[PDB]
Amino acid sequence: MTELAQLQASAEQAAALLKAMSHPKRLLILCMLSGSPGTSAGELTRITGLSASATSQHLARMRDEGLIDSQRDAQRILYSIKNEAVNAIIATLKNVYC
Amino acid sequence: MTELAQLQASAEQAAALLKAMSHPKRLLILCMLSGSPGTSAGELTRITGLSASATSQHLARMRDEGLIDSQRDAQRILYSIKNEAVNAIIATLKNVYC
Repeated sequence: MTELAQLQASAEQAAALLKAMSHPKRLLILCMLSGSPGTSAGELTRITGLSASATSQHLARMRDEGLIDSQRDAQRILYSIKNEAVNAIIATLKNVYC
Repeated sequence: MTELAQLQASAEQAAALLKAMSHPKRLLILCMLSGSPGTSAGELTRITGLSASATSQHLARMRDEGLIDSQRDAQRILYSIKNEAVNAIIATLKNVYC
């Protein structure tokens, strides 16, 4: 009950975060962005081994869900982690799987 | 890149774990179960606000996904957290949202 009392008001938000992270290729992308100032789509396509279009869909959806944001200039678009909760969950997963 | 290198071989299992936890009522269940092994379906039903049947389906699925285990006798089935990664994620969600 203490634990439940702690977290229940935030349960739909937490579950939503976990759901948006619950795809292995989104984890790879979130891992590469974590701690990075701005990574391009082309770089993320290489690390995930997805098509460019799949990479771009993952990115467009992740931004709309509030996980990541993007910085644009005349030449390109770069992505970064927006939601610090993502970085917290990535560090835990590290501590679990290593 | 380091995060990517540590976790990438685990990303499919990591995603699966997050996906199994990515329901608000499943989070309340896992919170209630923290520290409190051997909890019955009827108590969990009462705290999720779900039907008895819906609770038991969530429980069966989380057991199948390795998150919880169960103990059964002639009278009742009781549930407890099995995967300590659950406790890790719960504790991070607490730090993030509380």
